[PDB]
Amino acid sequence: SGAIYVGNYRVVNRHLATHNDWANLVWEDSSRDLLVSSTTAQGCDTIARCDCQTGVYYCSSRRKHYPVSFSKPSLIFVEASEYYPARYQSHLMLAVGHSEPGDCGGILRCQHGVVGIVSTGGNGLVGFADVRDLLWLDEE
Ligand SMILES: CC(C)(C)c1ccccc1NC(=O)N1CCC[C@H](C(N)=O)C1
Ligand SMILES: [Zn+2]
Repeated sequence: SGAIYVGNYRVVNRHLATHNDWANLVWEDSSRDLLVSSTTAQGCDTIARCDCQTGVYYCSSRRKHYPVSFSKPSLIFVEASEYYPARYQSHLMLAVGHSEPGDCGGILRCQHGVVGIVSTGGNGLVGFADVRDLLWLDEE
């Protein structure tokens, strides 16, 4: 589990969104595994607006933050799961790192701010849903 809290927005994995998230919906995209809901309190996270391909992510199944090198956002095949049919997931970045299903939502960050959240895993790989192109998260 986990979320990004920027401005009056809460950014979560679409597959882990709550009923309250759906009842306060701002935007959602199944192809990216992202959902954004509105919040009453202002958040403290800032979004990175950069070209970094190195950073640090939080792994809840180890209670540890790991440095990683990750690929640029791309269209990657994600096999059918308990949450989606077999499809291509867009804006996904891959790295070598530990992950388990419950690790989804952990933040990936660089020196500029939050880059994305854990969205896929298994086999010693971890995939992150990029949020750096979502410029509207910085306003309203
Ligand atoms: C062993 C699995 C379950 C693959 C796994 C292991 C470790 C971490 C996560 C996951 N889960 C996963 O990658 N899925 C299921 C949830 C939705 C994901 C998506 N964005 O389409 C794809
Ligand atoms: Zn950066």
